[PDB]
Amino acid sequence: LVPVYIYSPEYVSMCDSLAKIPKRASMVHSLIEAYALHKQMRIVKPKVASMEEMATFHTDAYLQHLQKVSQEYGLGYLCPATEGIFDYAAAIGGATITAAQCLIDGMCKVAINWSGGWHHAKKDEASGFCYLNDAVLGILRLRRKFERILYVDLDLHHGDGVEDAFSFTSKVMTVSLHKFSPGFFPGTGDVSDVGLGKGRYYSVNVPIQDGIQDEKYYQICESVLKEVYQAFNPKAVVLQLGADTIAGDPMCSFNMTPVGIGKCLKYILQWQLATLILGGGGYNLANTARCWTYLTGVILGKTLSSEIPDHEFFTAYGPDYVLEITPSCRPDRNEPHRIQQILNYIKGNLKHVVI
Ligand SMILES: CN(C)c1ccc(C(=O)NCCCCCCC(=O)NO)cc1
Ligand SMILES: [K+]
Ligand SMILES: [K+]
Ligand SMILES: [Mn+2]
Repeated sequence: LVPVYIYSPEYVSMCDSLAKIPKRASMVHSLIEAYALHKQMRIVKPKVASMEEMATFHTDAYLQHLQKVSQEYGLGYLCPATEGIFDYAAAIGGATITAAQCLIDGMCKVAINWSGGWHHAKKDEASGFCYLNDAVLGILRLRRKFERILYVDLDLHHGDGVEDAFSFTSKVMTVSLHKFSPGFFPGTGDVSDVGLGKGRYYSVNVPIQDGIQDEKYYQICESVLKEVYQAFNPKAVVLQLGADTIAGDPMCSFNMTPVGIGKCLKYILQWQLATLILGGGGYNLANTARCWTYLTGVILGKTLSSEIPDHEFFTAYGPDYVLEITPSCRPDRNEPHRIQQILNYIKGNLKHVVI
């Protein structure tokens, strides 16, 4: 059946308020609409997460504080307590939950929430602009139906909050590809990070250096997810597709285009598992929309016109007004020997995973 697209006017207005990515949610949706892709999906209005829904992961003390400061726990430079942040958080939490529920009822095989992917938040602390971990909330919901969940995080940053939540269990494997460099947030996720306790070997991390491009990135991601699929035999997938890897992002780290990320998405989609799709970082707002629109076409098996259609944010796509993103000339700092070393470490780790 058709992919579920989580959307409502009210939800977009709320997400548009997020101080770090103002109007991004509108840019993404309206570009998707301009390409007419919403006509090929099923539109589902997200529900707002309740206190008890949020507490399936977050502590009651954290949530009540979140609510309080919202009225007027890690809430500093990166997570300042501004007005209404509790409600924005509940909205995005509720949207990802709703996408998880759609997948449970076999309503669809793919459900999309581009405004989710808040991977840094911990049970009792905001972190890295994330005030609530919607991905954790969605994974926990999927656990009602699906015995083993694979979480793949292709954001520029290590998916630490989701990894930490599931660090001690073998029911959820987390796989993050990310920049790993001294001084680079959040600082965790070296290849030696494999989880803890009964969850040992059920976290995978691929530390990557600046300048990686589509070919090498896909080679890495394919080699890893092939071994992971073979060992772990997931029954459902949650996929975080933060677009702060894309050439032209203020993070100025990776040198990806949406085509490379699309090949990673295609590879996952061929498994034909229930797959919950999330956004994440993405700070060149027009490139982020270009990326997730392209990825939405990949999901629908549609090839999109190169020319950006006229729509509300048309002027954001000047001077060239095309959907494709050109790589920068920044050096690729990934030595082939080091990448091979990393992949061999992971190959080894995954031999312990036996279902
Ligand atoms: C000089 N100075 C005072 C500072 C230096 C570095 C940071 C920083 O990197 N902070 C981390 C920003 C959060 C990054 C995570 C966002 C994301 O895209 N996650 O996926 C801040 C201030
Ligand atoms: K990541
Ligand atoms: K785990
Ligand atoms: Mn990021």
